[PDB]
Amino acid sequence: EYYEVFGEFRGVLMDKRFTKYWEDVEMFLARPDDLVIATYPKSGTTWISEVVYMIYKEEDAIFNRIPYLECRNEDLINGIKQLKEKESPRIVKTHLPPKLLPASFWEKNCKMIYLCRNAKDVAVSYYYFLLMITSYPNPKSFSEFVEKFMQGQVPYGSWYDHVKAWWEKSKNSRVLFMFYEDMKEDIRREVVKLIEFLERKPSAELVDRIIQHTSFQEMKNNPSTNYTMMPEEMMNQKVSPFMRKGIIGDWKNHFPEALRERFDEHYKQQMKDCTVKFRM
Amino acid sequence: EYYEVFGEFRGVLMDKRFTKYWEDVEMFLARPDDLVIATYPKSGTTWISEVVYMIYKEGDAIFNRIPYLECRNEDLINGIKQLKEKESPRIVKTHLPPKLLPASFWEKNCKMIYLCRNAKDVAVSYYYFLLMITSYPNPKSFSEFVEKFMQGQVPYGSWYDHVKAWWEKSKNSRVLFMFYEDMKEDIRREVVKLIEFLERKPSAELVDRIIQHTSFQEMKNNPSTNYTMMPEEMMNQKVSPFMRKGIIGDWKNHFPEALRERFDEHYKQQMKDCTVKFRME
Ligand SMILES: Nc1ncnc2c1ncn2[C@@H]1O[C@H](COP(=O)(O)O)[C@@H](OP(=O)(O)O)[C@H]1O
Ligand SMILES: Nc1ncnc2c1ncn2[C@@H]1O[C@H](COP(=O)(O)O)[C@@H](OP(=O)(O)O)[C@H]1O
Ligand SMILES: C[C@]12CC[C@@H]3c4ccc(O)cc4CC[C@H]3[C@@H]1CC[C@@H]2O
Ligand SMILES: C[C@]12CC[C@@H]3c4ccc(O)cc4CC[C@H]3[C@@H]1CC[C@@H]2O
Repeated sequence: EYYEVFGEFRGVLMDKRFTKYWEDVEMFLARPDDLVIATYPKSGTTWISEVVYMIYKEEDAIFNRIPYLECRNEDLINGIKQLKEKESPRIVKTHLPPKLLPASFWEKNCKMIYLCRNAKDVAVSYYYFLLMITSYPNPKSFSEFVEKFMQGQVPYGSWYDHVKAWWEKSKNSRVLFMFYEDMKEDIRREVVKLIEFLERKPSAELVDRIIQHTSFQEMKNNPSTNYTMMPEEMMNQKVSPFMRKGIIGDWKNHFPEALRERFDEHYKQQMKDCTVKFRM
Repeated sequence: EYYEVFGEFRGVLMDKRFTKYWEDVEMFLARPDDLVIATYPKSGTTWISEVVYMIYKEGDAIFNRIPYLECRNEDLINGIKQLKEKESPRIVKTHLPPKLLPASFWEKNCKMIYLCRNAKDVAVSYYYFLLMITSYPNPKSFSEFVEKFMQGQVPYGSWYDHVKAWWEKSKNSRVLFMFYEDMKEDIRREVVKLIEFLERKPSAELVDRIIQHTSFQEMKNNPSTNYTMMPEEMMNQKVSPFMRKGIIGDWKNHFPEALRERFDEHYKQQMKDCTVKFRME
């Protein structure tokens, strides 16, 4: 059952396998040069993760090169253990809201990159992800999933609270805030911005290489990034592939008119006092 | 389909996920002090693995403490990688027949322990294991599974060829040959023998600690050894538990009379000239 798999932890709905040993995450020891990549699920984490890795490097699965902090499935999968054995400088992936991130990261003043995507398109991507994950109950319908999304009753909680809290943290010059739609409409600009934030020289050669290797077509056929290195028993891509469409606007093919009006109205009430600038 | 999952490799039927990157196994680098624990599937590997580990520690999931050499599932599970990162002295688990084991192990003259169990009881245990593994097609019936077993058309091939080849290897004083039924009927004797082979003192305190910790009842309740640390999506124990019965003679509850006669007759022709001494039961 849905609520046998997921349960509220400190006001955030979470996969119980990731909170059973919460102590390991809360007491995590950060290093001054650690870099944190944070996102709400299905906002382009894999895309920006590969861009940053390439920058660091001017085959092994991406989930091995950049460990997923809080991911845990008893003794078979353990992100914390992977990080303890990782040589510096480490790149750390996470989907946690600011109130749940290990305090050591703030204490040590580590650099961080937060990426977001428009809410309607995130909901479409998340719906298919639940179908893909074998141990996650399939929603009875897209609409039923959207009602849960609006209530923040999906893994990692409310998208609204997630974006608002990370936007506030981005007041800090060491926390970079970025958008999926900006990477889609002006990739060269976003890559140069990332190279500069990480204190490196943006050369035409480096910038072109990254733009070339990180296209959706490129990443969909790279076994290291398309998640085919992860067993079908856990993630069945026969049901739905990880690199699905990679576009802006798929909400137009899933949201009936009545539902869209209610969602957009709800969005307004939620994001009233937030200054974040999403692309038109 | 059965043969979409399994394929013959150098005359041995194998899970294709374990042979896709065979080069990683063939070129494996052994160390002089490595210890190899080899068995045909479902013969008591987990039981003897825990006994040996306890000996090393003189009184974390078992698949992490003692890596399964050839086990591989793309980038999620990789026994070779685990071993490269393991501090010595390493304990290595494997289900491979002698002709498929990495040659480096023979070149370095490493010590090894081989364990076997009577064929009829192994077939019963193996049948339930296929039901347990989610990605393995469930046999249509026990009899159909037995026909495949007699033909060597099950993962890791012919049980007959496996036992005969390892028995020949045991001529070497550094390769110990043992039986599941001997551990069941005379555990203290078998434990003292293992402590001595690994060059340690079989004190009364030590022997007694091992015997109590490795009973079927204890291990069935120990999350480290009962394979509950492995996701149900891969191994569903709701279908059949890993620590199933742990007895001698369950074949009597599965083999119809007609089938048993044919199996035993076939066994005779396969093992006619083998001097191996199985226990009377
Ligand atoms: N190089 C790339 N360019 C564009 N979209 C990409 C991409 N790599 C991944 N994506 C998209 O990012 C989403 C997955 O996000 P995450 O990595 O956070 O889980 C998917 O969205 P869609 O389901 O809409 O296709 C996927 O197709
Ligand atoms: N401490 C113990 N004592 C007796 N049998 C044990 C045991 N631990 C495991 N077993 C048995 O060993 C078999 C599993 O073997 P392996 O470890 O090689 O996969 C199972 O046989 P059954 O299915 O007949 O019960 C299991 O119950
Ligand atoms: C860890 C699992 C595989 C990886 C899955 C994943 C992988 C990547 C990601 O960004 C989010 C998630 C959420 C659910 C995870 C799954 C829960 C059960 C499964 O074993
Ligand atoms: C590696 C798997 C889990 C562990 C299983 C195992 C575990 C222990 C063992 O002695 C043999 C086997 C054979 C099949 C394996 C399975 C094949 C698919 C699954 O992911």
